[PDB]
Amino acid sequence: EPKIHYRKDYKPSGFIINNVTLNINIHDNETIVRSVLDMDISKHNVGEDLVFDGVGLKINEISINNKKLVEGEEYTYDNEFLTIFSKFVPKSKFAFSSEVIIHPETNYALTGLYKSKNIIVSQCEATGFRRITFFIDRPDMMAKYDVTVTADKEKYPVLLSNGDKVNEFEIPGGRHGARFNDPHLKPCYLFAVVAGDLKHLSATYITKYTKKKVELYVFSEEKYVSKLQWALECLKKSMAFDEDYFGLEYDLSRLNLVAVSDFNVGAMENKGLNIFNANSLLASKKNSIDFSYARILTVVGHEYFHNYTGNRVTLRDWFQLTLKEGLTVHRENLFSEEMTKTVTTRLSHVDLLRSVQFLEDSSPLSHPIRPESYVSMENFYTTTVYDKGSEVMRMYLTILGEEYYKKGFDIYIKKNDGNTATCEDFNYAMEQAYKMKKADNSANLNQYLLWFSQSGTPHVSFKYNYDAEKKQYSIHVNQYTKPDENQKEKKPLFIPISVGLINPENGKEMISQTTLELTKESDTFVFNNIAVKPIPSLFRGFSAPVYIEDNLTDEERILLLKYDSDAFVRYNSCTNIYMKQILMNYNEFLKAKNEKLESFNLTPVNAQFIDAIKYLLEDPHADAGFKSYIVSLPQDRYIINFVSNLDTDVLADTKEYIYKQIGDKLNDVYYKMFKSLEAKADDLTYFNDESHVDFDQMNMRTLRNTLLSLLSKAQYPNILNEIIEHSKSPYPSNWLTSLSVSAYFDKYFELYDKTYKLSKDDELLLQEWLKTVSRSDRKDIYEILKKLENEVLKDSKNPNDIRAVYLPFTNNLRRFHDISGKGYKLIAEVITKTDKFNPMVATQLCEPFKLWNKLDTKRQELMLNEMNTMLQEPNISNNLKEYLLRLTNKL
Ligand SMILES: [NH3+][C@H]1CCc2cccc(-c3ccccc3)c2CC1(O)O
Ligand code: NA
Ligand code: NA
Ligand SMILES: [Zn+2]
Repeated sequence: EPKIHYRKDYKPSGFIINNVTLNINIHDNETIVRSVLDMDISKHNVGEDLVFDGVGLKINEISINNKKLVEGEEYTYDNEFLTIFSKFVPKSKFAFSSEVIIHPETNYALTGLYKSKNIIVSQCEATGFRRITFFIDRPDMMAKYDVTVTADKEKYPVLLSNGDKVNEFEIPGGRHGARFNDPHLKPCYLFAVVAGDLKHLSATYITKYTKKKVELYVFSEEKYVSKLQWALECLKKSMAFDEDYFGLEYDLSRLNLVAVSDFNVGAMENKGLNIFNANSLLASKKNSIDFSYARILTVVGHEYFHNYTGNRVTLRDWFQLTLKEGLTVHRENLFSEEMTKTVTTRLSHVDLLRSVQFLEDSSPLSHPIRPESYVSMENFYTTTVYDKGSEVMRMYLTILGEEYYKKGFDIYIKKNDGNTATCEDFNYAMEQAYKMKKADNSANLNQYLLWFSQSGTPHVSFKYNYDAEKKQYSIHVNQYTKPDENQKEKKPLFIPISVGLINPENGKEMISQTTLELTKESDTFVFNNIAVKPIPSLFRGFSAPVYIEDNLTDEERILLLKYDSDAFVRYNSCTNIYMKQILMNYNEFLKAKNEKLESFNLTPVNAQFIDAIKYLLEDPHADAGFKSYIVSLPQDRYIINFVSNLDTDVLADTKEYIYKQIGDKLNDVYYKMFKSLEAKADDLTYFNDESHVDFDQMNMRTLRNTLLSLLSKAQYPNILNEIIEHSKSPYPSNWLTSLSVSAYFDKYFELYDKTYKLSKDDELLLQEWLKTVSRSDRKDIYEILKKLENEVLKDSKNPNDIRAVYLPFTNNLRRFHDISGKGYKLIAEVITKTDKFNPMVATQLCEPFKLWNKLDTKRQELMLNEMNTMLQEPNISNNLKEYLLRLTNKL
């Protein structure tokens, strides 16, 4: 083979597009798109043919400077590229015009212009604008847009495109139109249009410094207008945060957010017209689970922060994607951490990175955050680009500190405003701030660029020495990145290591927290006036995206878990104790399986560790959010990073043993806490207020729901009574948990029907119910999936429905990885079926295959057979074919 684009090959276009004037005329069975491109010849032109991207368009006519061009003689069109022969391309400013027909009403791939229920909506990132009209569809082609939309007024009373609405007009035959002018130069991936019978809430915002009045609108279909308020509040918070932290003010008189039901991704930052998966915009406390609130906060914030990091400064080319995505995720993380004031925001992000992203980075799909090549750029909207990218963007803040970070960021945003940029431009701006901080104009960040170009997760390991006579402590540090298919030689990175030192006798800090800068393969950091042997607190806040090998004893880790100040180090110390136990018991079960032993031993869980868990849980003044992290074992996708040829049944046995060891000691504690937390966790303050969320209270419910799961799996005496009462709670997080945990009881199908009836009248709540069933720990899960298919999912093409039914189930370690391969077969069937109408979502459904080469060799073969069968399917999409060829080491 397919067509591969390479980062090194970037060259500017020989053409310029200065203005785009669109007329989009929507009818029931066709949409007519007329477009005039005011174009010119660039200084790079060498007399080449004029080639436009245009995919699946039906040409009515195309013209240059008022004369229609003729197919064969002056142009060719192959359904992908329109080529105008150079002998017919003007040598100076010219107008290119075209009229094409498209069909949003049958566009089930949700790229370009499409119909979502009764809403017409676009999605153009990355390369979708070419599915609407002809363009040089790449992000360095920046232009100004004048867009007119017309439609039946009864069906489509609300018409939106980017920018100021400059005219509204009636049209004979029951139609109407609206015209928009977007004064900000933009690439075409930021174009959007919406038409629908939309309802809204609105507010007026006044910017902090320029005192500009901004009208804020949030839109949904009529049925769900009551679910729009939290999004509007989140938008106001986002605007204030960008003003307060970054000095950045919104730059149009109006900002619209729109929820649609059918959306391939979370949302999209189209200028002045952000469009969202409804599941990331709409919520209400009676019809959404708790996690919806942080999700909406994240996604609204993310899309708002793109207004500068992506829109006002955009991308030279798609290889720079992390420049807007890593940076915008980092901005949203700062925002969400400040808004929630919990440990959950940061720890949740780290947990996702160290599971999903670390898995990706050790898989055949491993790439640097700035990739070197692609076929379908939609396959590179990855956790690597977004989440490792965000950690790389966060490390600049750790290295520079807040003052100089803000200085460097403002250099970047000012210098590149209204223009494209590259990752090097960001590093240059940060380097200017670095020279200031170090008071050294010879200092540079050249080594830092390796975070953009080098793939793989570094491993950072430690050795310690304490001289009690000298009161001198040394931390010897080593870094190593495993060679991979991107680099045979790996180089040392600039790794910032935020550290403290804890006195094990009293739990107190012994030094001012300090950031060590490891730039060599190894280094020794010495500390004087250390009065007693400390326990080091390493990588506070998770200060670099690495595998941490602390070389601490479990006794030392327990002391950090109890007494350290840093939430991440406490949680990581607990994680490391669990991992040591998991690897040991896994090996014991594995040997017993392989050697067909009739009897054998298992290493018990450390009793002092269990005591420490009890100590933390029983502390009435300790944080409920943190507590939920310590009672759960690490995620399977984290564990797999530390085991080769992983047998998933052996791992399931391992985790069950460990959980039962701890529960045998702590179940009475868990039950007492589950009961004692009820009053505050389930208090109804703010239940009618969609402008305020108590994130601490939410973490109390999370803790209760985590404990209830543990007690239910343990068959704690009479816990079904608590489950049934829990099913009567007003909070969906609780009553959906009651379904999950009832899987271990004969009441499961009673609660299945009860909660279905509570969910079925709200589209998003029903999707949450589907996820709850899909992830239920049921021995009959395969028959339950068939029931969902036949009774609820049916023929839906809504990505939220399909993903809800199948993805949670793929994380069922015992069932999805059944040694028959039946789970691999089931999901591959869904992938192949979905690829015939939505290649992006089909490729998303491939997620469970990413770890194929980490499993035992029998499961490797079963997964490879299904992947190779998918690759043989006629008319497989480029998206899915690229993904599977790369994943199977063919590309
Ligand atoms: N520019 C777009 C591209 C699409 C895309 C793809 C994958 C993930 C995400 C996303 C990340 C965090 C929160 C919400 C959505 C997005 C949204 C986006 O805005 O980055
Ligand atoms: Na439907
Ligand atoms: Na639907
Ligand atoms: Zn983004």
